[PDB]
Amino acid sequence: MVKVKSLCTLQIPEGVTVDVKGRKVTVTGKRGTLTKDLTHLQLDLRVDKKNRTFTVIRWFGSKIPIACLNTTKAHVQNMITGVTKGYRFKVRCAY
RNA sequence: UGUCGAACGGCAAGUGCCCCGAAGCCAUCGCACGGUGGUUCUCGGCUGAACUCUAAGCCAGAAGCCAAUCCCAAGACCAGAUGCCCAC
Repeated sequence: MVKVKSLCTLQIPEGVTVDVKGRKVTVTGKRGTLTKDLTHLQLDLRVDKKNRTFTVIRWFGSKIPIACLNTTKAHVQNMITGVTKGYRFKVRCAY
């Protein structure tokens, strides 16, 4: 029924700094800044050191509690990347 | 037509009949007026986990509902505001 699988980790290099305050994430860089919200079941966001590691542990787990962990992993890396690299969007037409 | 002696003037015909008739009332027979904000689902879609719309994070919008304009109004008992004032 219920089990545990693993833990999720992200490294935070120079040029990017992440907080943990009110369990929310602040990521800044040298090309832009962005902050948002990533709450979910058993998903308590705690950043260990200021520039060491973004860790998000859950203690319970099932198909739904575990199909929601690594989406914050999909939504924390692009915080750290967009503040340094950024992704451009292009649009075309025809006539 | 009848009728007051006859005109004048009326009157009777439960308003004689007729033409016109203000006022009032009234006609899709006349006339005026009745084009507003959110919210969500269909849905186009975003990120991507475990590649796509959604499992969490999400814009967006027709109706829809919801208030609002509108009609009623505290037996919703208004410690709403306010005017005025007694005897004992």
